[PDB]
Amino acid sequence: RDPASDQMQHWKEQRAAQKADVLTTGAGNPVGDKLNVITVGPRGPLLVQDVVFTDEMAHFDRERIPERVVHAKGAGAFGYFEVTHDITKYSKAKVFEHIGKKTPIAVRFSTVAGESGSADTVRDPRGFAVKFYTEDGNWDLVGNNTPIFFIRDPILFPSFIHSQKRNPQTHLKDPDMVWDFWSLRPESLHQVSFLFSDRGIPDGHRHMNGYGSHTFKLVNANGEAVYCKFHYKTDQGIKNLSVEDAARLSQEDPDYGIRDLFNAIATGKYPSWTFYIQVMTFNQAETFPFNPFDLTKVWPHKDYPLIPVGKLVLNRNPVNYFAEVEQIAFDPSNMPPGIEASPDKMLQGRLFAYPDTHRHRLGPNYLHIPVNCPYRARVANYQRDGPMCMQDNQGGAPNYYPNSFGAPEQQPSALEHSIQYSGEVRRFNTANDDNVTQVRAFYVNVLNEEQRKRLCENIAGHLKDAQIFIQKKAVKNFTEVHPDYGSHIQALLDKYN
Amino acid sequence: RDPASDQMQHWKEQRAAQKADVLTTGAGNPVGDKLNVITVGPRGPLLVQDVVFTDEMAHFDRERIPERVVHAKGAGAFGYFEVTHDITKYSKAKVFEHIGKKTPIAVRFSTVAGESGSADTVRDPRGFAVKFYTEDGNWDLVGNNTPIFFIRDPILFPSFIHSQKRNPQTHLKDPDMVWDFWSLRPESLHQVSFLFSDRGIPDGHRHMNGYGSHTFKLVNANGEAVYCKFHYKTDQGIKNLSVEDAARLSQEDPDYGIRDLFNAIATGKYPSWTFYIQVMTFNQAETFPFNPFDLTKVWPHKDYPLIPVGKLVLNRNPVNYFAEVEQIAFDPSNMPPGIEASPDKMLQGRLFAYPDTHRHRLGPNYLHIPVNCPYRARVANYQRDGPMCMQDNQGGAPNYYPNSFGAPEQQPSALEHSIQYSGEVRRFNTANDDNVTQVRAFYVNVLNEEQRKRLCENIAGHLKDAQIFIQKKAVKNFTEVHPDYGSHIQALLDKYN
Amino acid sequence: RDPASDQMQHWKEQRAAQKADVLTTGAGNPVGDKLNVITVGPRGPLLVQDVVFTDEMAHFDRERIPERVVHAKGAGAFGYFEVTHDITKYSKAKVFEHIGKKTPIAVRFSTVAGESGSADTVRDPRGFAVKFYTEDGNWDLVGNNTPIFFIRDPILFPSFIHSQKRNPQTHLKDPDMVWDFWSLRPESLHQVSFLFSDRGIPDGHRHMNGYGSHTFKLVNANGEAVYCKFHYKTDQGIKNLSVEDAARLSQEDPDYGIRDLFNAIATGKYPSWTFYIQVMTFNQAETFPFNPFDLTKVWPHKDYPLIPVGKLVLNRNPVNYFAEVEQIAFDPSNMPPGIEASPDKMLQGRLFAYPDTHRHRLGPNYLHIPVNCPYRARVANYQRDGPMCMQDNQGGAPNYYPNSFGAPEQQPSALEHSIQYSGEVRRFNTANDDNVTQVRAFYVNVLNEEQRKRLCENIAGHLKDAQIFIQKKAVKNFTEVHPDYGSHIQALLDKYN
Amino acid sequence: RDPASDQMQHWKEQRAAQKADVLTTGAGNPVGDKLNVITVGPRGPLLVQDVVFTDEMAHFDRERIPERVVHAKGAGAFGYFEVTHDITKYSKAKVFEHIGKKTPIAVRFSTVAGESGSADTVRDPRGFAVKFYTEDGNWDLVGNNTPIFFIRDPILFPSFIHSQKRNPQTHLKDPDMVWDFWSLRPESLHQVSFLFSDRGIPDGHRHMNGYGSHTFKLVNANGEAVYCKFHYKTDQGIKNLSVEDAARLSQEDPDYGIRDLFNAIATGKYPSWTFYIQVMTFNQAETFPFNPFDLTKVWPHKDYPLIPVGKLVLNRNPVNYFAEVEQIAFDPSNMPPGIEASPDKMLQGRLFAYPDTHRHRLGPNYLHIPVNCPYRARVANYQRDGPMCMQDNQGGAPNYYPNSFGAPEQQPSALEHSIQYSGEVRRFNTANDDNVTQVRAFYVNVLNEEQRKRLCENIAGHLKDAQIFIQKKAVKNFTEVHPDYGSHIQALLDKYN
Ligand SMILES: NC(=O)C1=CN([C@@H]2O[C@H](COP(=O)(O)OP(=O)(O)OC[C@H]3O[C@@H](n4cnc5c(N)ncnc54)[C@H](OP(=O)(O)O)[C@@H]3O)[C@@H](O)[C@H]2O)C=CC1
Repeated sequence: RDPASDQMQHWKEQRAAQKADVLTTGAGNPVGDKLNVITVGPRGPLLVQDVVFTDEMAHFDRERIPERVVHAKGAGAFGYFEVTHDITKYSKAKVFEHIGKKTPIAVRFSTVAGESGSADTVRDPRGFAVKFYTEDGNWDLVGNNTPIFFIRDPILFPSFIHSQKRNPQTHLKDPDMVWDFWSLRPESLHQVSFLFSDRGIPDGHRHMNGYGSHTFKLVNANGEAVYCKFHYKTDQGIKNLSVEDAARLSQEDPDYGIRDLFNAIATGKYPSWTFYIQVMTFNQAETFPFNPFDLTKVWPHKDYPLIPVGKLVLNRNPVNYFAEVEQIAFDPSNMPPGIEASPDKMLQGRLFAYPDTHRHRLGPNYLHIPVNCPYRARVANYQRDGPMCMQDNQGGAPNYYPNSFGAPEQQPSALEHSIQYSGEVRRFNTANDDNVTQVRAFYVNVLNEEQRKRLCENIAGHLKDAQIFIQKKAVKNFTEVHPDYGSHIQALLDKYN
Repeated sequence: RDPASDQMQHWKEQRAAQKADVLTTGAGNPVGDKLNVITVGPRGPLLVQDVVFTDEMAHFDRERIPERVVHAKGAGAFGYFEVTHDITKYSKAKVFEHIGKKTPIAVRFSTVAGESGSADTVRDPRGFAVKFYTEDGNWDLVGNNTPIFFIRDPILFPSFIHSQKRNPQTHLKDPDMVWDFWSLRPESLHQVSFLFSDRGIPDGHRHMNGYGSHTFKLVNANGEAVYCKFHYKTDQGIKNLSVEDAARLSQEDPDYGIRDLFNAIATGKYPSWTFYIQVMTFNQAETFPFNPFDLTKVWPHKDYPLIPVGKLVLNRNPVNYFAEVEQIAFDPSNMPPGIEASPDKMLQGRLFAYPDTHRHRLGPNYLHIPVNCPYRARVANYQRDGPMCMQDNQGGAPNYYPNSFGAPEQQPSALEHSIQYSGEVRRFNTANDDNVTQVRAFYVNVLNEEQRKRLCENIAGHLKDAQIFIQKKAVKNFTEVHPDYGSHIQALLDKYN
Repeated sequence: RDPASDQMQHWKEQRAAQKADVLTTGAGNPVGDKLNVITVGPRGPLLVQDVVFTDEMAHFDRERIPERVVHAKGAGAFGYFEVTHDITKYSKAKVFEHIGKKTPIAVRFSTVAGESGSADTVRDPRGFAVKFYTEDGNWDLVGNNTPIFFIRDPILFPSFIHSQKRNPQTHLKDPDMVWDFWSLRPESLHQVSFLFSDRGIPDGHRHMNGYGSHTFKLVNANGEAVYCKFHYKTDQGIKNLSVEDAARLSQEDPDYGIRDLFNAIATGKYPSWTFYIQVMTFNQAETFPFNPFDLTKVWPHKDYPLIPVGKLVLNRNPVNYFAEVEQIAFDPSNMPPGIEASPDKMLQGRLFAYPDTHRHRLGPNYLHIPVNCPYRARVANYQRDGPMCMQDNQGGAPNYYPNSFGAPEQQPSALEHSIQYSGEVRRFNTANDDNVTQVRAFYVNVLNEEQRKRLCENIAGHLKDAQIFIQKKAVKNFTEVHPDYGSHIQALLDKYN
Repeated sequence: RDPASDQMQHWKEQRAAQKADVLTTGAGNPVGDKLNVITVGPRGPLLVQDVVFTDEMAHFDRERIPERVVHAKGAGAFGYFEVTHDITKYSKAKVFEHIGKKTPIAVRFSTVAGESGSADTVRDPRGFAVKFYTEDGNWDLVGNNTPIFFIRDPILFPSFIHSQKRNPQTHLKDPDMVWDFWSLRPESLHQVSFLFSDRGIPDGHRHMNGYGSHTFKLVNANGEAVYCKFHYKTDQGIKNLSVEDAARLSQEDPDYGIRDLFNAIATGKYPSWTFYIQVMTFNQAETFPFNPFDLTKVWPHKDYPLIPVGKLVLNRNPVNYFAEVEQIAFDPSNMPPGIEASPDKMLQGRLFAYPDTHRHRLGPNYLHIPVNCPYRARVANYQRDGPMCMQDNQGGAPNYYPNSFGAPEQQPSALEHSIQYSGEVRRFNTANDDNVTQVRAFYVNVLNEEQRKRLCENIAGHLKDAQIFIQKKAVKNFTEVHPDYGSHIQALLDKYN
């Protein structure tokens, strides 16, 4: 049988020739029995003085923690990232120090929509989270499997998710809400084209690219800075499932992703991604036609060639799923000195948003869990006593700054980068930004005829459930994209209507 | 379209001719805009003084609460229970006071295994929770769709669930663990026969019976007591899905149950259950062949006729799903004066187990949520300040008992019932109890030939994934049940092997 | 006896001629007894089936919620705020709409240092929190009893509190940490003069002024804006305790504040504060000598006359202490359209800081507690399901924005005010700002000789416990203030040394 | 200066000749500065992209955990317990295995009434918690400084505490509630005599005895059992403060206990307690005049001589207060094989009560904190994933019992002890038990005349604040004790009245 099917047997194979341990309570008390409760005779009530039953049950009651607000489903792995090119001219970060550096990494694949226990094979953006344990602490690159996103305003992310998830009264999936929100916000027409294309349903998790999709800013040792995007493309080649094959797999194995990834890791065919960077200088950022920090826009390849940096390989399965996938925390705020944030609105939103949900779900001291703890660095600061602190709490060191008792002092070299902006502070409306150029280029340059047919078929198949006027608004936006696009969509609609 | 598909439209239909309200923050502050964040110019970073974005995001982060440890999936409804017979000779409870009493009820259907978001149509015991708002507070009847259960010892319930759920390392469903636990505990051979029979997959939720399955004890006004079981059978007739139809529906609509129940409630075809009681006197309990409080045994119909009491009808959908299904709490401990607990070990376990998980998941003051609050009675006790108390905290009344300031005093009439037991207090082993008689009667009396064929087919189809020696132990237990049973199972096994 | 001593008797006096209620469980089940547990005979163990004991104990275990990080001790009251002057030329807020408006208010007095249960009469800044239930939601004015504060940088507030509180290893109060932090940050020399003056220990809570101390910004109906400060001064006259009287009261009645305030409210002598505003125009803000938004600076009275607005009166005691003082939440972010935040760094910090601790301590839905709920307005937004939501969750309304189902839409009139700033975005150092002018004016103009003697005595009495070199640095800062000041401090020091 | 005054200096003395560390964020990111926030120019608002401020503030907000429901104030120490006599004839426990065994121990002193931050020197029972890290897991002996307690029924403990704590409406201490509850429950007259005697206020914490006060049961290797009580008496001699000295110290140093204990531990005068056992055989338990398991009764010394076992010495201060005193959990349920619970009602209540509050306050996985973790044993069981699990979660081992993959199996030798009880299961009333004999013996045998005078003075001084009829009921109970007692109390009363 497959490794995922012969897991516990392998455990018995590894733990041969050693005697089985003694079943004890949480507090090391060895127990008499765990196959019967204390009673008053054979047909009598229970006694409170049966402590083992009470302890076991009271710990069993609290086995669940709040699922993530988004990307609930998940499959994780561990590996090491390796450098192959010099980019020290761009960054000071110890992750790009020299050639031949092994940095431990954790990775997690997720589905933005599906809750804990849904069928994985569904038309939804896949999430690709990477965490590097750099010598200067952690770095979290939280990417999507698409180079863009539905919206460009952070204040709309809650509503968006509310539309993508179940109904408030019926508690069902409703295409009505999804298509209403999509038609009202035209800035999404691009991402929709990506979502309903052939690359919408990837082959498990080893056959899909991953994109940073955020305009980061690198600073060199000299203090100069350039804007950049991170990419990483698969070495196993892009592979995607037909709608019928995904439909069959959603019934056969609802968790095909986790099974495939685990079988591949236990088999020895180590999956690998190649790491690329797009670089842009400040003058180019000033002379770019669109807004160079808009999340819905991409950078054309011709004007911005890719630059190889390194590769990712995953060579370890999680010893336990819960402690290494359910309890892992990715903060886009964890950026080492050498990688800064930009004026990109969505990145600014995420910097504040992520740690709050991490404190709610895991616990106020989530940074002390061994999967999150930065063991390749040293933690020393003026954070103190919180709920469930598993460390020594840094002993009796002074806990106020500044002081005069030789306490930890700031590093003057890790200062941030400064750049001047001009204009009033107010609310700017961005609903008037371009939405039709890049999607048109994607339509008439990237796709062939058969893939256009499949795309229109998928969109019509998912859109046939909406109301009449939402359908009219959607097809109006699509004919705004291109006449052929809208005409095909509308034709298949009246075929379904 | 169907009501579940035309929900929000109906809302717009109900709220016609009234102007749309003003979008405000949590604290009633009317907002300027919710379509853009404060920036420093058009391409500048965000400001902290954008309070609305911070508030919205920080509330969006905490939208998830820990899912139930079991029975995560759910569909709820509201109705009223109505009496049609006099059982005042048996109970003092105000729910059975007289003929013509309308008691408000909440009901919830669930699946013991499937987490939040799985396909509903699966071979697993369905849970049937009812809550009566009796004039003397709440009463929670937490039943199964089968008259029995897998085990008879409460200390084994955690392990059982751990076997029924995902693997700890691979995080997949493993038939290995399930069948190992089932073969090691022969007391389950009965329930398995129920689970893998034709009634294992019911038709939505309106086509399945519900059973209390616990030996309760009723006490009259005179103080005399009799043991009893509660039943309630559907008026729409038993209906079940073929394995192929359930397989297709698990892909088409993963939430067929909620959809069907909601469409039926909104259509007007009010589903109804008939309420029956089995009664037994103390002498009968002393002269019963098996243990009359064993959870794996049933009471033969001939010796114990059914007694009609009333009917349940569901005539209201939840106004909001989360506040009326996600936040409802059923405690088998909430039993009004007139319905007592018995020496049944599993009922004793549940009495302590349920409130603990309810305090963990919802909150220490979960009894103040309008869906749980006993509005048909008066709450007055010496419970005080806790986290998030939404009530007046009963004002400045004395908070200690006893006192001399005319505070709430105990009701001397609601005393419990007392009965003497003989024998030492110790651990009794119950693994030597009968496991083969009732299952044999179920096999050779209840079933026809075709249903036997289907049962053996289903068991073999689910068991073909286990190891060799677990298969040998399972077929050994089955041949212990009956030779034909085991022979058919083994034949289909070597066909699959 | 005094009302605070004859509280519960009065309850018995109010509830005369009505029969005592029935003691019930949380779920309305009337109980048999609450003076003995179920046992197996007279000298036997307990039974689990004693549900009432389990429920009572399990609710008693969770009676504590995390105390506030600061201002733990507290005494609260309720009243109404009344207007007496027209300031509509300055603000649009419905709280200053016209003359003769009654706005319900809640107020709370606290001590920044002392934990829950310490002696109130101590040398520490007193906190004065007011909450108006304006027709456009809540407004929280969270003031101090001094017009200034120790620091001017928000990032230093944690360290500051850590110094003011107990030692990490010994868990005692240490003057060493306090005086080290004070000497290292000279910007505090002003507030210290206020803290160790005669007005440091007020007479209970009805004999102290209260100051907004934050530079707010008002906007009129025309859209023009002016900077302002809020003041409110007592009508009972400033009264302060001698160090010996406060020392005696700290032993006699550790809670003198709560007792005095409650006795005064129950006696009928309704305490009252007069509400004043300081106003400044943008040109004045540009031509001000110091930084007009510095928290350590005041505005000289001569150049900025006070403007009366209204008065506060407290005419109601809390019906229950816990539900009306322990569970009240003041957010400086709750500012109605008409009162904006300024570039004041500390106000910006507080806007983000307060709601986070409020979500941690109370609960994610703390805005649903009747003491915090804005009942004088209407809540309608796209916030949804959270832990322990006591409301109807706004029923089955659409939960995404924008939509096309006549949902709540933004109010275009409540837009914020915009003003341009020039200069790079970076870290500015403020440790070089003036610290000696206003403190010198306070010393040689405000105080007489005897009060100077008392101030120097108090500072020396509290400073005699520090190390030698911390003493040298403190007296160096004081001689930087003025030679006589430092010389007196040093003289009394060598007297104590 | 004293060690408690020269703590942090000593740290600087220990960390001489090493360079100060680098101040980093929780996630190892070294920081630029912590003395100023990011602004838009010198007088501009803050930016969200200042991550360090957000992280620091959000962690500072959650620095508080719910204080214990009782015994909030505390002072802790660490040491080792050493055996000096053979009691293997009585117990099998590895703590009493042989002579010369060093078992690590943690100890904590507390005050049952005073909240976190009150003056320690007050008339209230002191709590003495000891935790042994035995080779077979932890053992928690949670004793009082008196051999008795106020009540004998667990269901009354909440009400009792509610009376001892602050008023619900006024939030003050009220002698009315305390004396009403004491007069209504005469079973307390004994403990009151102990509480208001000279030994009510001990000299710090090194000058008071400690008593198990619970009737435990020991079982030998042979399986025979005997009832027992644990005692431990100080080697520094009983020392107590006069009411005037305690009054002065409550103003001078509110935390005299922690200061004294820490100074003594850092000075080298290692405090020591001598460990004694009272033993009783089953026949003696059957022929005892009173109820031998009543919490309000003691065992006369003459009939039951003390048996020395070992001594406790404290030779280590807590490295950090919070992680070693605020986060320590004592469960009277943690009893190694060899020390059992008895039919004592209060011990049965505590066995269930303690772990629930421990799960609420600390966290569902509180047994993983290094101060609570049983490092002298091995934990291996079927408890799994919970909130904030800091361990490896025992890797991919099977998580269900029983199984067939060589998993941890129960220890058949650690079985519990069984004994038969006779009589019905019901509610027995114990308010008719003797309350006057032992208190009379304590009065006329243990005390001299001067101590009687002091006792009556203290009781009158605390009782002068109650109502008239509560005073009459109290003096009636006291004259029930003895005529002279009541007459003295009443005389001093009319002197105060
Ligand atoms: N309360 C009880 O005692 C129950 C007993 N049984 C079975 O009846 C056996 C003999 O007791 P007896 O008094 O003769 O019961 P009866 O034969 O008198 O009554 C038959 C019962 O079996 C139910 N039943 C029939 N087919 C199925 C099925 N495929 N899945 C689930 N339930 C089914 C019937 O439901 P329906 O009412 O729709 O006919 C009915 O309740 C027992 O061994 C037990 O297995 C089953 C359920 C309840």
